[PDB]
Amino acid sequence: MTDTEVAQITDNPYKADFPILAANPKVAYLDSAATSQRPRVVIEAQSRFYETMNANLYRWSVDATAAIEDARASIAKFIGAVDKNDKPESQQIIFTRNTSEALNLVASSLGRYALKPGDDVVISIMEHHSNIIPWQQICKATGANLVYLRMNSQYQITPEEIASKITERAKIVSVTHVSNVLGTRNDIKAIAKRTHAMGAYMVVDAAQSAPHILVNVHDLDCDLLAFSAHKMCGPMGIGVLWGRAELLNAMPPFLTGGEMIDSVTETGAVWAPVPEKFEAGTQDAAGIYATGAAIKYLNGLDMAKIEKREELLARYLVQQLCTLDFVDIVGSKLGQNHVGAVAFNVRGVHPHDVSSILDMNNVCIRAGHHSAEPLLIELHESSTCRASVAFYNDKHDIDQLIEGLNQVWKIFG
Amino acid sequence: MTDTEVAQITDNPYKADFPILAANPKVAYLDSAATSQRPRVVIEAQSRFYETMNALYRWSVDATAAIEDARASIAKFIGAVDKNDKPESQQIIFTRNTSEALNLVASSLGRYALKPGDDVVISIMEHHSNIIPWQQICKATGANLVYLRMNSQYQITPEEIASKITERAKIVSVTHVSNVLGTRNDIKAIAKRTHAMGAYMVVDAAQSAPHILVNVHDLDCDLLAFSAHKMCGPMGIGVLWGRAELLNAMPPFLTGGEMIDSVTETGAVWAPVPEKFEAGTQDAAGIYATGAAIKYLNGLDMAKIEKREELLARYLVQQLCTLDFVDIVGSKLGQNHVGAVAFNVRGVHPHDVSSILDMNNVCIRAGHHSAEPLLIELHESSTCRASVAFYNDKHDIDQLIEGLNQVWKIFG
Ligand SMILES: *Cc1c(COP(=O)(O)O)cnc(C)c1O
Ligand SMILES: *Cc1c(COP(=O)(O)O)cnc(C)c1O
Repeated sequence: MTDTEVAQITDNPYKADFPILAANPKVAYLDSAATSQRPRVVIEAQSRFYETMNANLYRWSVDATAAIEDARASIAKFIGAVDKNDKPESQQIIFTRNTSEALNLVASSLGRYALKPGDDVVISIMEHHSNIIPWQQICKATGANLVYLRMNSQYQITPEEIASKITERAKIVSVTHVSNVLGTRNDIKAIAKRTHAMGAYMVVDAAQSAPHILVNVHDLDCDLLAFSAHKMCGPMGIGVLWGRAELLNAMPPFLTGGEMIDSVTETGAVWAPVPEKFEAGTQDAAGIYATGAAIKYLNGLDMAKIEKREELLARYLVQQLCTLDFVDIVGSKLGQNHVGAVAFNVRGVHPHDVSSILDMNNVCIRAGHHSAEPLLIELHESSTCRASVAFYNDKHDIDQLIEGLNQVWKIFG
Repeated sequence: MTDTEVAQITDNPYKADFPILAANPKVAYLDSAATSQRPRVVIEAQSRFYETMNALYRWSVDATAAIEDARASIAKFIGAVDKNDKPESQQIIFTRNTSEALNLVASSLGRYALKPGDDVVISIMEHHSNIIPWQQICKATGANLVYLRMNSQYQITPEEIASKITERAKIVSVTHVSNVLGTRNDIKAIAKRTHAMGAYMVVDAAQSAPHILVNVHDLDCDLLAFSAHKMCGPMGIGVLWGRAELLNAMPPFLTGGEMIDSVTETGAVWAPVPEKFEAGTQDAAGIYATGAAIKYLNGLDMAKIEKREELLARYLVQQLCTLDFVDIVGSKLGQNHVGAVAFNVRGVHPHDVSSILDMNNVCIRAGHHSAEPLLIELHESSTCRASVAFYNDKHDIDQLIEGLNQVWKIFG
């Protein structure tokens, strides 16, 4: 890393936007892969909704409706879901609680729609649990087979592995865009091309890519894409599912009840149009509003500027972890091959000990399986530490982790 | 109504706790049956969580402790306490809303208990979220969807209860309070017949939890669901309570992270209840603010809240009855309304009534109120609905009555 690159991450022009970070200047929060800290403008936007337009034809409900629709449009534009006139395709944005529910919705609705016995559902060994178990469940129910894309020695899914596992039997392919443990960026567009050539649907878990890299559903050629707002400076409780307009109309509803209907009788019901077809009951309008505020915040900061800073932070994190001979990185030792997350272990020390000591030094990391236990079994690991970076981190935060790990070794080495 | 009762609802010792009402003194919000307004302390608790403990490090331990305190508060609020009065926090499951909890129950309890030929019994009063999940699970299991009907006084009689809940019944799911009629159903009595038939009792408490005392042990229900946003909590938080043995027997609903104990490539071992039913990152801040709403409601005393809202409902029905051009959809006795009063201005579409009322800063709901099978039973296509909460007052209701006269002047 050059003198200038290190200088760029020594400066921190973003940390002050976050009240919890400004109020706790000694704390080095390196667990953004789990959830983000909240920008002040996102917190006040949620409180502002509840104070000024809280409603579920009167004026408050009309404003709340307009605030929701503007948030759908902002989210659609953020992931490139725009029509030929750049008009955002807001009606292809479906709100959930998190990525987990969106993937449950997809596996249930798309699985019932498309899966026949003998079909193949292809996922990767890097998948988060929420992109595994809904497929275990629906495969057993439809008679379909669950197929796994494996990695090579460099934690990558090769084109040969893509063509070897995605065969004619494939009906659904659901792959994470970025691994929440390895930080590998998977070639989603290339996987989609093979997936479509075999007549299958492409689902993308973008929970770890939406906060860090450019997401464009049209350039990615995916049929469905899901992510969580709380991982990109939005509030908790809001997940997003984008869907190809024709596919969402064919897909059957997931949750049923109020607000997803057009009419109901004692014995049947007629479904509402998309996206209302997939949103049952009272939605979190304030959380949706605050998510739109998060998009406007990220837009104003420039995602290209965010990505550039987060590549440098990731490289500095991997580079500085590599100077500790008692640290084994779980993944690539090349920082540029890490988006966000860097998994590692202090040799012979359980991650629970590493994390407990690091918190005594005001360092927040994640320890355990990281909801990717099949991946860890593949790599012969019971548990790992995981440090993750966001644009509001800086060089000092990483140095504080490195100094904290020397204190871990001094105690457990 | 006595002279003191009118003076009681004339004074309003609560609405100043709600920033949107204090900032808009001219607005008469009578749509609390759709959603509550937020007390200041509930809004600040949500902001406070994100500013102070948003997350084995300190912030995560604090957020874990804050979430568990909220479960305990919610369980004690609905009387879910053990034999030592300790709240049964592990029987509280968080959803987005009542709708998702009812979808969870219908899917998980239906798969666990429904056999072909079994009866699922609901009532004609049900909200759509307590209808369609039963339509769906019945079509899949070969069960029958049976309806408890009303008498001429909008009540479910003991005779109808015994007639419809028969030996073939496996699941009974009835609303505690109608979101259109305001009728309070005898949930304890329905559960008695339900359990004698060897069936499970499910309660939609979305319209009762904010108004009347809910005690899961006195109601004898097996599962109960409600929404926090209808009881001064934030949106996005729903609550499902269940008997501990029943929640263990019930299969998971959503699957994925956080609800497991271990995972392999081909299978998974589930976490214990309630984590078994909570997949992925939960809305910890909304959970925290929901506990703050419980603390706020506890400080006001439900017995005081119910007593005030009973007076407001009586005044609303009494005043609506003074208009010859208003037809109440439901009982004409105000004490038979919990919260909600549905009505129609003769010959005027509810959309017209609501448009004019908004010009007069009156907020009501117009349409089907997500209870279309009920309106079809009552030969209505659409109605207005005004609803009362403790932070309403006599002025709000009078403003509605005056606005209704402006409606008749324009469309009568
Ligand atoms: C509002 C309502 C529901 C649904 O509540 P949501 O929060 O919208 O899911 C269920 N039952 C009754 C009686 C209701 O009034
Ligand atoms: C965090 C994560 C999920 C689950 O996200 P939730 O918001 O907790 O539902 C899914 N996939 C990946 C890659 C993740 O990192």
